Amino acid sequence: STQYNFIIDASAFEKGLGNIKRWCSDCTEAVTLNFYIPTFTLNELDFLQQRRKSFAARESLKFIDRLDDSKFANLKVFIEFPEVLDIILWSDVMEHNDSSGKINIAKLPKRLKNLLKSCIYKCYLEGNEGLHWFLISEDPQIREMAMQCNIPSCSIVDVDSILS
Repeated sequence: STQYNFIIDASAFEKGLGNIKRWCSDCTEAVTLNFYIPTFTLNELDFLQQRRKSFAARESLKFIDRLDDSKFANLKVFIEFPEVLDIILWSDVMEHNDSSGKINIAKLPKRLKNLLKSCIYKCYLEGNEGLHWFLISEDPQIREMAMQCNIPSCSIVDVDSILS
């Protein structure tokens, strides 16, 4: 039996909602899925739905509500408690940052710093639970900052190849 543990960003939902729904309905006793939805994702999908009139972002938020309300077979979903961001230390993110990396992590906008806090919390800190986590994203800036902080990431196509 295997379990995949994913942290899913907003761009993954906006660009790959149809793919994610298929993973959720095709998972079996042999392959179970375990999702963590950070505060970044909820806030960014709300921004996309309101400010960009994104149909896919609006549908993604409704799908996340369905996931959190209903108990799907072989699927676990956890929505981040926003107060966790005030407990996670920025110094714990900096301890995983490659200092030779070209991105100035300390100068990123607050919403991206908090996405990094959520990822580090799962990959390395109290949110780990003895599991191996991957970040799913369709945003190059996010994948590049995640790689500099040793957070493994995958595109929608990467996951589709691992699950097929």
